[PDB]
Amino acid sequence: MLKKMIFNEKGQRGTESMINGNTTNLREWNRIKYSWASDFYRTMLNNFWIPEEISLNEDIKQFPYLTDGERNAFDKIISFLNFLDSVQSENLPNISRYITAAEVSSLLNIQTFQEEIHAQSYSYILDTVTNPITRDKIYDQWREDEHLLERNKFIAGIYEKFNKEPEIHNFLRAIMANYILEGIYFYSGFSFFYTLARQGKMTATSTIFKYINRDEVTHLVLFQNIIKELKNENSHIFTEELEEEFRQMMRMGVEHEIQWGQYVTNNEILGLNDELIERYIKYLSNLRLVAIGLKPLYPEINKHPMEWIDGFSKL
Amino acid sequence: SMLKKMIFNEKGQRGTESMINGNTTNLREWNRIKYSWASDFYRTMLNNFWIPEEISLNEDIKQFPYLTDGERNAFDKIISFLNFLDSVQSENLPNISRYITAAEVSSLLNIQTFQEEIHAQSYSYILDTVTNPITRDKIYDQWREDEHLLERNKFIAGIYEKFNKEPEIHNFLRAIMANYILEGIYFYSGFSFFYTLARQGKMTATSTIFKYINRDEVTHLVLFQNIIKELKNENSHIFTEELEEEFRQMMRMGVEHEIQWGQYVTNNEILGLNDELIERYIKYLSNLRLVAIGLKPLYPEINKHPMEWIDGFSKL
Ligand SMILES: [Fe+3]
Ligand SMILES: [Fe+3]
Ligand SMILES: [Fe+3]
Ligand SMILES: [Fe+3]
Repeated sequence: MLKKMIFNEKGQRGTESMINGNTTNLREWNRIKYSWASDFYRTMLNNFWIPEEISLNEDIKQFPYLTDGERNAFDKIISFLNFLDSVQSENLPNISRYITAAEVSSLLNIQTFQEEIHAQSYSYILDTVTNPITRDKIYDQWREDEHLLERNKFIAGIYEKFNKEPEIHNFLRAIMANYILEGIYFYSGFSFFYTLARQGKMTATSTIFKYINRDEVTHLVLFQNIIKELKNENSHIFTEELEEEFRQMMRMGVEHEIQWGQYVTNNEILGLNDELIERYIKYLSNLRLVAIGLKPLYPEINKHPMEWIDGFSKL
Repeated sequence: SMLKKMIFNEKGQRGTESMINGNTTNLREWNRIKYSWASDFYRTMLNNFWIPEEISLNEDIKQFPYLTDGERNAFDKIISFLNFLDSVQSENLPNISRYITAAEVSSLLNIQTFQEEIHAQSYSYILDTVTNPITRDKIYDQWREDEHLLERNKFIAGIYEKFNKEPEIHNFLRAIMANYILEGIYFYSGFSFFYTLARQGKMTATSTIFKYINRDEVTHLVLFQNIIKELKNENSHIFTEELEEEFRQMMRMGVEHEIQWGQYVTNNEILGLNDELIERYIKYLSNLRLVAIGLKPLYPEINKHPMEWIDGFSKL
């Protein structure tokens, strides 16, 4: 696979295909192929927010009173989410460079900016509610927790395979990895912060995560639609065995997130337990797979186990 | 012979070591940064956020059909050129950014890239609102019709593409200087056209959009000024006497190109602009730009601002 030119004077007008298309790379929003890119552009700019405009005065008073189990989950989760948002910052540009639909490149560039904002919001949280030494030991949790380090190497390793060897399948699994990250790893993290805010603790950082959650919904639909155009335009490489690979990347990611959520809560967070964490992640994976036309892994789990989250998460 | 950074580098150190070639993890940790000026730039950039479609063009819709042939000739060529500029900025910035080893600087370049996408869209919004689809597409395609416009485009894209395909440190620095020129010279020339129209009462809301773009451009300028200053300090063996002179010459040719383009599209038919005033304005700007990165001016004999009214006019 080779990367685009900066400007291709031999390109044709408009957008021809998602990948491998003969494009100029010019931004011409009234000459686009995918209808849907126009309404995502609009929705994404209207969702703009600045983390520092959200006051944390009451969370400053509550942070010293979290139990040691609640602090244990907070530190390891917020450090992991900061890792996710930073590898997205670095890899999204990587993916956009082979995408030949300028209107899609534009949306990934908006997405990249939004990730930077997310990562910054964690710096704002940690620097405001605690002192510098505690802030730095939360940032460095991966240096002292063997389990967290190996999640980082695993997730970064999929993206890194395409960074060093740009082949179609590698690109293709890289796209799926993004999707899994967006729709599974982050939604687990959100439910922790909503469950503490539901009990009255750290209310304001939970507000910040509802803004992050709102952006994440657009990131999910962006990749959902990216996968389906790619299948529509390359149906010979979307074989029965390639689609099974995606299902299995997803199973493997489910398992990791479940094992991870149980490890940092350690039956010391009131309102979550190991069984509820298991059925929530599996249920979410059923929704994510059908949205891209794949059969669910857990056909027996059809009811939402934590229905209160969807009303709570909205602004 | 530069080398691309990893997605995540487990063996990196905490904080930022250098601009390029540093042992970084790529993690975003805003309270552990080396370039303290990065913080304020983040803040400023975010507070400058705007949405092009929120500015009404209702007055420009009625005025567009009564522009002179000479005004339309200039309007069509300039806005198609500026759309090319922002488009290549949107494509090239991430290529530069991926070699930068200071995460706090990479954050800023990503914000820049996002702002460039908004700029390019602004242009779609103007053209789709003030005229009909067939005229709109003709303005988009003006580079397919006008050989001068095409060669300019190839020239500008070629500097970036020589790094894109050959990642070496000299190609990298020449590309950085190219960016600086693009933003501090080519764009400033385009702005003076739309302000000159609006000063006469024509296309006033189009000019309001360009003030927002101008505002963002100032921040992009200062960003590149600081990136260059730090690269000089940390790579002094590469920044020879001779390479600084090659930067001065890059600016010379950019100045020459922009004057001849400004003169070509206006053709002495835009009231309030003339060939000598365009000459003097571009040269005056290059003196400021070169000074700002510690280099001697090319045109020291042009010391007073030849179009002073622009500074107050461009403000919001
Ligand atoms: Fe995010
Ligand atoms: Fe995201
Ligand atoms: Fe711009
Ligand atoms: Fe710019």
